[PDB]
Amino acid sequence: HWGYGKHNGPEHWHKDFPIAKGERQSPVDIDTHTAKYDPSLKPLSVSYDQATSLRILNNGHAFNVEFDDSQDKAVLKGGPLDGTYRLIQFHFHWGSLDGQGSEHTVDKKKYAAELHLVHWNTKYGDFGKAVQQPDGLAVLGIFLKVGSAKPGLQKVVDVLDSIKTKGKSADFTNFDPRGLLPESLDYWTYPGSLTTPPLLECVTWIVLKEPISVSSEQVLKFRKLNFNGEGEPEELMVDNWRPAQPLKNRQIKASFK
Ligand SMILES: Cc1cccc([N+](=O)[O-])c1
Ligand SMILES: [Zn+2]
Repeated sequence: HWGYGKHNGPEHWHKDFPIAKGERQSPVDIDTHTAKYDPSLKPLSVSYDQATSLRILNNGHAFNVEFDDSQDKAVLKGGPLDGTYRLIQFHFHWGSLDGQGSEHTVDKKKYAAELHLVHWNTKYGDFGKAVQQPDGLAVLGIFLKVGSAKPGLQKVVDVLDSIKTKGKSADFTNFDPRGLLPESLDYWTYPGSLTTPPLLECVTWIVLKEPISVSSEQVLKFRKLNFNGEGEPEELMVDNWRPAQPLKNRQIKASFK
């Protein structure tokens, strides 16, 4: 099945998921010179004070930190969005080296990693229904650069030993995702897709301009994870990013001057 090897990586996904060659695929390169400032965009409203993290899972593709999405406890609103979007999970994509790992790029620059906070539109009732709608999801994307440690990331890093292989989970309560945000909420936005199969074209992307800094040590621990299951040949979970896709007939809008 699909993955990030030579034989099963991004360049193969279209055979099982033909929407991979669609009109609104993600990620994309953000050309900062052609993204136009849209004064009609609102500030983003990130309301995570009541967020309830539950569990962390190695799904064989990344690790997901999962939230209780049975009520409006951690929600994204404003920005480009109409209505209310509930946080369901976050996860990262990262590289084998610090010079690649992000999905989105900025003027062709690749960051060491990218965080995706996934939210679904409450008007559709559940996640599964939301992903069938063009405005079903809002994903907040945050770039990671290697420098100073991110204190708020360390709780995630330190549990990764317990979910080394595919299918492992661990309790992961009381984690505050506010500690993963940069100072500024300036953003770019465009319509796109999930970046993993099934690649559904259901996402309003909100990509923050300001990266967070993580330490080398932190990212090294991501790279100790495994794609494989327990007692299978070890294959390090690295380079779990889809490259930039054609922009096609889209515009990327900037919230800032
Ligand atoms: C399959 C799946 C589920 C949730 C989120 C994404 N995504 O952001 O690409 C993909
Ligand atoms: Zn992602």
